[PDB]
Order: sequence, then C-alpha cells, then structure tokens
Amino acid sequence: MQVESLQNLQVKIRNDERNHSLTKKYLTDDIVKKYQATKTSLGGTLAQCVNTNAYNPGALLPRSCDLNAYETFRDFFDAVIADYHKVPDGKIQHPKSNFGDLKSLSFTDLNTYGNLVVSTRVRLGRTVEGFGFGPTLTKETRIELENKISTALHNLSGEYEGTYYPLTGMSEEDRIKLVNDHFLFRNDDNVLRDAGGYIDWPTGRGIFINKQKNFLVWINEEDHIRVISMQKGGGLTAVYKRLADAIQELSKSLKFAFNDRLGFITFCPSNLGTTLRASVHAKIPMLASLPNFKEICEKHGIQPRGTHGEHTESVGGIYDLSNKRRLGLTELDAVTEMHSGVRALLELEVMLQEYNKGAPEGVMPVEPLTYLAKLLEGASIEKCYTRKYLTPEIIKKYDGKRTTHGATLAHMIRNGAYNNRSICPRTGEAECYSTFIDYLDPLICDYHGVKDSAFKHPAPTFGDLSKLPFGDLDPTGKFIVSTRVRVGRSVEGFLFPTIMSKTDRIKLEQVISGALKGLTGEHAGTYYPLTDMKEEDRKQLVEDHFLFKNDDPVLRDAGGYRDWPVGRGIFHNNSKTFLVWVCEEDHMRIISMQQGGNLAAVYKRLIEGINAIGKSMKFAHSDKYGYITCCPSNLGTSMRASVLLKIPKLSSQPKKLDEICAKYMLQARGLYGEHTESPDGTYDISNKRRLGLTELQAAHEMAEGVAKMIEIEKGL
Ligand SMILES: Nc1ncnc2c1ncn2[C@@H]1O[C@H](COP(=O)(O)OP(=O)(O)O)[C@@H](O)[C@H]1O
Ligand SMILES: Nc1ncnc2c1ncn2[C@@H]1O[C@H](COP(=O)(O)OP(=O)(O)O)[C@@H](O)[C@H]1O
Ligand SMILES: N=C(N)NCCS(=O)(=O)O
Ligand SMILES: N=C(N)NCCS(=O)(=O)O
Ligand SMILES: [Mg+2]
Ligand SMILES: [Mg+2]
Repeated sequence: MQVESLQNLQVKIRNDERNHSLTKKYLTDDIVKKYQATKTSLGGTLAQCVNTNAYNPGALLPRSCDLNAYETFRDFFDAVIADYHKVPDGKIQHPKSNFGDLKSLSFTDLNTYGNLVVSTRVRLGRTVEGFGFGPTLTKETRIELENKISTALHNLSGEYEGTYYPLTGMSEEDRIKLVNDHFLFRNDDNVLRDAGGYIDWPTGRGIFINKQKNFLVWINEEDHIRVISMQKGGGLTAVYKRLADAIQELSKSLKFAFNDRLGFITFCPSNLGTTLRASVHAKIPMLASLPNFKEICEKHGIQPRGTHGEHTESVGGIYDLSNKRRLGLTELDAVTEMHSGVRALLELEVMLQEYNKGAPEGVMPVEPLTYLAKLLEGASIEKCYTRKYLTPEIIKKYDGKRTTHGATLAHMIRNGAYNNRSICPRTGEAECYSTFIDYLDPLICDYHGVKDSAFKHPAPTFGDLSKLPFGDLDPTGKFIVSTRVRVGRSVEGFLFPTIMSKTDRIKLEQVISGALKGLTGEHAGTYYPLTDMKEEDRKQLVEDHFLFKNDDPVLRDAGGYRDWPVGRGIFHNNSKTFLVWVCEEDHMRIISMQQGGNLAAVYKRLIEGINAIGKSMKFAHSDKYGYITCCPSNLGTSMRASVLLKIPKLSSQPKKLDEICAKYMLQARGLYGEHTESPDGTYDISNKRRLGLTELQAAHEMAEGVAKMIEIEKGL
C-alpha cells in the first residue's frame, strides 16, 4: 500500500482544525523522527497506520499496518491505547482468556425486563499469526489466509455446519438482503478504506453462515475473522455459549495472535483484549430522551449506539446497547458487565414508562422519586437544601402527585440526584410552590433566612429612581471590575425551562422577543435567536460574561437543555449595558451592567427595562413568594446585585472570606458565575437573599456588603 511520507501525513492531520483524534494527539515530532524509516517484520510503516486519520478528521483512532505495529511503534500505540481504554498510569495489562465454566453459566433472558429486546448478538475478532492486514497483504497471501480460515470453519462440529459464501460472484441482491438482515458488513466505510481495508476487493473475502443462521463469520473485512453469534429475543446465555464453543474449537486449527499486554491483537486498537462486544437491540425511547442518557449508560458500563437508517421512517427508540470495556478483563467479565448494565438500563426504561403513564407530550419524562432519592444520598444533608428537606414523610406524601400541567417532585430533585454538590432543586412550574409546599416552603425559609414568616413578601418596591440610597460608588479600578444587577421572571401560563415542551419554547420566545424588539431609547437593541448565532459569536459573548453558558450539567440534568437551542436567545442594546436571556434557567433574565462601580446608573437602567417588558406580559407572582422562578433561591425580588470584586487577597484566608460572607447574607461565586473557580482572587460578590425584603433593600445589603468587604483592603 503506497501512502504519503509520515511527515506529510502529520502536517495534514495537525493543520486540520476539524481533527481531534488520539492520533493527532500523540503523533509527535519526536515520534515522527524516531519511526519514519522503521519497518515491521511484515514490511509495514507508521505512515500506513495513520493514513486514514489524514483523510477522515472524524476518526478517533489509527489502524495497524499489521499485527507487529503495536510492538514496532510502541511509543505511539501505547499512548493511544492507554488513553482510549483509560488505562491507569499506563500500566497496560490483559488477563488470560477466560469464557467461564460454560456448563454452569446462566444469565436471565433480557426480555424479562419489559420485553424490549428485538435481538441479541455477541462478537469476537481474531488475528491469524503470520499474515498482515490490508496495508501489507498481497492479493495472493490474502487468498491463502481466506483458504486457511474457511478450511478450519468447515471442520467445525455439528451446530456450526453451514455454507461459506465468498464475496466474489455473490449477487448484489443477496448481499443487500444480508446487510439489512444484520448478517453482513456494509460497503461504504471510509475510515476502513483509507486504512487499506478494501484493497483487491472483493477477493479473499466472504461470509460463513451455519444452517440454523445464528452463527456467522466474516473473513478479511475489518479483521481476519469476525465471529458472530446472534438470534431474536434476549437469550444471551445461549448466544454467548454458542460463540464461546465455536472460538474454542477454532483455536485448535488456527494460531491467533495474542499479546500479554494487549490480549488478542486486532486491526483497530479499539478492539484489543477480549475483542468482545455483546449487544442487544432494544426499544428504549424514554431512557434515550433523558438529558444525561449517555452518561447513565457509561456509568452502568454500557455504550449506546444509534440504529438510525435501519428501519422505516416512523420507527424510533431502538438502540444498540453493549459493554463498553474490551481491555483488561476476561470475556466472562465483559459479558457479565454487559448483562448487568443492560438489565439495569432496561429496568429503568420499564420504570420510566410506568411512572410517566399519561404525562403531557414533549414534557420531560422523569425517573421515579425513590430512584432519584437514592442517588441524592451521595449529597450532604448539611449543605444540600434539596436533600435536607426530602424526608420520608415528604416522599410518602408527594410520590405519585402531579401539578395541573404535569410537574412532579422527582422532576425538581433530579439535578441534585445527579449532581450531589448542587444544593437547590429546580421546579417545573409556578404551581409547584403550592402543590409541593411542605417540601419547598421550609426549604425557602431556610435558604432566604426568613425570620418572621407571618408576613407577605413586600409588594414590588423599586424606590425613587431619581434619589437612590446608593450612587456611583465611584472607585478607581482597584477592586470592582464591573457592576451588574439582574432579575428572573416567569411568564404566566407557561411551564418552566426545565420540563416545558419545544412548542412551548417557540410560543414563549414569540411573546418575549416581540416585547424586546419594541424596547426604545437606551433599551433599544437587537434580538439574537440562538438558532441563527455562530459558534464564535456565542463563545465571545459568554467569555465576555454577557451570554449564559450551554454546558452546565446541573441545569442539563434538570431538563434545561432539551430541544437545543429552540426558543433560546440573547437581546442587548448596542452598548451591551442592558441584556435579556430568553429561556435559559428561567423564562427571562433581565440584566443591567457596565464597567465601573456606579451601582445607581446600573440599577436605574434595570428597573426601567423591567417595567417596559412587563407591559406586554404578566409576570408570575404570589403574596407569599413574590416573583416566582425555577429555583427557590431566586424568589421574591429575584434580584441579584453584584460586582466582580478583585480581592487580592482576602482569598488567602478563605474563612476570613466566608466569615465576611455569612455575616451579610451575601454569596461568593467564581469569576464566571456559580460552580466556577476564581483566578486572580476575583470574586462574584452578590447579596444572598432575595425574598423577605424589597428591591432597594436587596441592592443596599449588597452595597453595604461590598463597601465593607472592600474596606478590609489596605488595612491588610
Ligand atoms: N443485538 C443485535 N441484534 C441484531 N443485529 C445487531 C445487534 N448488534 C449489532 N447488530 C448488527 O451488526 C451490524 C454491524 O454492527 P456494528 O455496530 O458494526 O457492530 P460490530 O462492530 O460488533 O460489527 C449491523 O447490521 C447491526 O445492526
Ligand atoms: N458583576 C459582574 N460583572 C460581570 N459579569 C458578571 C457579574 N456577575 C455575574 N456575572 C456573569 O453573569 C453570568 C451568569 O452567571 P451566574 O452566576 O449563573 O449568574 P445568574 O444566573 O444569577 O445571572 C456569568 O458569566 C457571570 O460571570
Ligand atoms: N472502527 C472501530 N472499530 N472503531 C471506531 C474508531 S474510529 O473510526 O472513530 O477511529
Ligand atoms: N438556581 C441556580 N442557578 N443555582 C442555585 C444553586 S445550585 O442549585 O446550582 O447549587
Ligand atoms: Mg463494526
Ligand atoms: Mg445562571
């Protein structure tokens, strides 16, 4: 196989902005210098290994010119393997082959759990010693390999009797039937092609199929052999045993390449070790719809794969589920993990289907309350309001309940269950605060530090915008970078961004963007739908502290990134002193900011903007809780006044900082908001409480708070 010089290949890969491969990562100048003239014992080169990465930016891994590539270019492959298979401290290791004691082995049929499994499949790969892969085979040696393999296949015992169908002179209608029946590989794998997988096609290739049609072998496609066991239903025990017996019989007729570090050698580094992939095709549309679906799979040791294109137009929800691991465990370990992980996922799909029977369409489905309650147990009952008030009495009273429009208690604790460092819930609609009042009301009192709960949250009280109890603090630029004040609002009649539907978002955005487009004067500006905004535009505004971020796991697991990015947007005036996030955590976030410390100018611009917006829609509001929001922490005024405060460096004593914080009902966030760290010792310094006080008071408790936190400056 003739390819470009290794150094050309490295340039192409490196200058390709789209390439994010492990090849790119580890194909270093040192590596290229060390290996550029080196040949394997079968005549292969590192260039032949990485060729495909140069022409397919999407591929994550290299391939191998032949089985000796792993040893000959070890500095390169070990790095790639250690990373991909997540090997601890790069001590790559693989245990001796072990399928288990077949006569005593039994796994429950996977259709026990909701009867969702169309079919079950297990496959292995093997390399035969003394032969190269695509880059280093000749036409005649590939045919010799093919003959050696088919010969051993014909000598297989009774259950494995069948027919070998070479790919050469097989009709295009037989081939296309076999592929759709899930029996045969496809033709169109560009990664494989540019790795040399289709040289001299179709000679030396074929498929073996037994009479029963539940065991089959691919010769010289992606590996020397791919050995496959499969049938309808969820009978994994039978599928596994059939595979294991076949490969043990074949092991006596063929010498398979095996490595003490890497296990069985394969063409792609992804398949080293067991090479074993045990899979089901299962109907799991609700589990598949969850925000953290992939991570839930990963956590159970399972990789999900789509099946899009394998069915008619209206067939959905069918996924390939398999053990993610290959390397550093036995075959028995692998299929056991597959079986435990898939069972758990399938059971979770049954629980979701039961628990969300009858819920509104497009509304996020949720795990059962007692399931999420158990995950929440990894959170601290002293820091986490979400857990502290989720008592056994609460679960008993509220499990099974829905608001009028479908919100549950399970919904609002879900972000906490999956992000145990998070400390507040995220509600689904305004009606949550009455429906689930026994849980939310004492949490609300605790967080906001209500002292006399006999009284209403004050009516909206913004004060006289002409004579304010603060003015320009007027600093230098020594402590305060930028002054900012924001409020959240909800629109009556709409579910919150957590569980609202796509169609809801489209209608909400229309209401709000309409009002925003009509703002005049200092508040006149442009609305930017996230659907039309470029990725470097968006990231600039985010790093400029103007736009909300799109990768917060806590908001993601609460439902807030569903149907992304439909109905999300940023509005701002030309100066960017006034801004509105449409449908992030809340329906609205109305923001005023500028460089400097002039809180009064910032505050005034904010209040004027709120009133103008409020002409076109009714904000959700209660006597007890004031302006209602997604998170209970943002009730009342829903107001957060803040500056980014360079305190070099009271950070030095983060307890002199935490004391000076608890002492004002103020909160410390990172440079880029909550759940971020602070370089520079620069701190997001805001008033903590928003309920049980007016908008003037909230901003004054901040002013006094910062005025004082500053003053412990160069007395230091
Ligand atoms: N559990 C299963 N039941 C039926 N067919 C399957 C199953 N798992 C995989 N397949 C089929 O195998 C073929 C190739 O799948 P692929 O994802 O490349 O798996 P592998 O890498 O193990 O060959 C496709 O037709 C796919 O539908
Ligand atoms: N005083 C400030 N100056 C500049 N940016 C700020 C200030 N306060 C908050 N931000 C930014 O606003 C964004 C929102 O983050 P977050 O902490 O979630 O605040 P909220 O959601 O209450 O608006 C973040 O990028 C944060 O860095
Ligand atoms: N083809 C296999 N075996 N894995 C996919 C890796 S890659 O094509 O993304 O490099
Ligand atoms: N409501 C927001 N964004 N944060 C509350 C604090 S936490 O729940 O994210 O820990
Ligand atoms: Mg495949
Ligand atoms: Mg936020």
